[PDB]
Amino acid sequence: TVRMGTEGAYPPYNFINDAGEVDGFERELGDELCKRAGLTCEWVKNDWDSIIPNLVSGNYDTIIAGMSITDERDEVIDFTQNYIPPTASSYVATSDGADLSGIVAAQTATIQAGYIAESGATLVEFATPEETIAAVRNGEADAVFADRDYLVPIVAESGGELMFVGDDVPLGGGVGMGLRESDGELRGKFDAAITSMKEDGTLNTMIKKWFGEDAAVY
Ligand SMILES: N[C@@H](CCCC[NH3+])C(=O)O
Ligand code: NA
Repeated sequence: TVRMGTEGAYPPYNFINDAGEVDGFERELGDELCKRAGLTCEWVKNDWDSIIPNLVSGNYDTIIAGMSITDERDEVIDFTQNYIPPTASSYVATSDGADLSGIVAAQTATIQAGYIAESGATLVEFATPEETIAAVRNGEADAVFADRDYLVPIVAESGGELMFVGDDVPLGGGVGMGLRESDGELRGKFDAAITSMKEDGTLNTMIKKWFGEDAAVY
């Protein structure tokens, strides 16, 4: 049994539905990958801040949680190939003239937080994605910098209270599954399953289903 670790707070990638079950793109993907690898799985929810150390300590066996493949994270864990192509990061604000060099909210331990910390903007970090949106809505922050695919439905749901500002920024290597560095054989099973979904078009279909007809595909 493979314990699949996810954040459960990052729609539409992953979330806990009203039944208390893991749901989202990654629920469907993860289940189909395990089916194709011949593995049975069990889903484990873990907060983003500790999702890497808790994989390393053996609380679960994979991270499938919208995590970009990066060299920095490759220092402690190993990634499969990407299962979504690299997509942009974007700024979101309550007005068009928001000061993007002011206070910018980003989720802790993300490439977006890293980009803002290196920038001239003042970074404020929040534990969860929803807290970054709340910080903008309530005026504690000038804007939020986050994954564009996370922000698109949020902007559409806002009834005009939230909007994209500035330009998109490409960050990170595409989303991939994380595993312990001593787990090469399991990682290889997942890699072989991902490749099979790329080859037969089922991954592209899953991506468009969850991210829209215009989503980047393979
Ligand atoms: N893909 C970005 C954002 C992840 C956001 C998780 N709620 C990263 O890996 O840092
Ligand atoms: Na590594």
